[PDB]
Amino acid sequence: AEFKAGSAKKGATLFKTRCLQCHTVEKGGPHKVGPNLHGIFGRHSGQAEGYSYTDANIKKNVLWDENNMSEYLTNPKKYIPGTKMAFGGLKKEKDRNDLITYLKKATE
Ligand code: HEC
Repeated sequence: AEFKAGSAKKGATLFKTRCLQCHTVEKGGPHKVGPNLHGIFGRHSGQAEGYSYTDANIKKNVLWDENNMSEYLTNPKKYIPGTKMAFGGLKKEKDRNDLITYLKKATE
């Protein structure tokens, strides 16, 4: 809900242990069960090239920023009802700040 820059070093560890199973960050990177996240910030939802999203993620049409990403990551299924995933969220605010600090840089 209210992003504050944290530790990108801790964020990189959080990405490996909590996201990397389903996502990649690199430009041209592959889709896993979830879409490749290159260019995610400043783009509307459902637009990773070559990835087929649910109607819910497409219809949400959220312009990803650091704040709505933090709210989304707390509980994705609450933010986008209908989204399909075996992911429940990053409940700790410090974790979300660190993760997003790293992600903003890694997906640029
Ligand atoms: C697999 C069990 C997943 C984990 C762990 C995480 N995510 Fe995920 N994510 C997954 C799926 C299947 C999808 C698409 C869902 C759909 O409704 O089609 C997503 C989507 C995202 C998005 C939105 C992408 C977009 O709108 O273009 C983001 C921003 C995202 N996921 C980020 C993310 C992060 C940072 C994670 C670790 C905290 C993470 N997800 C976990 C599957 C899975």
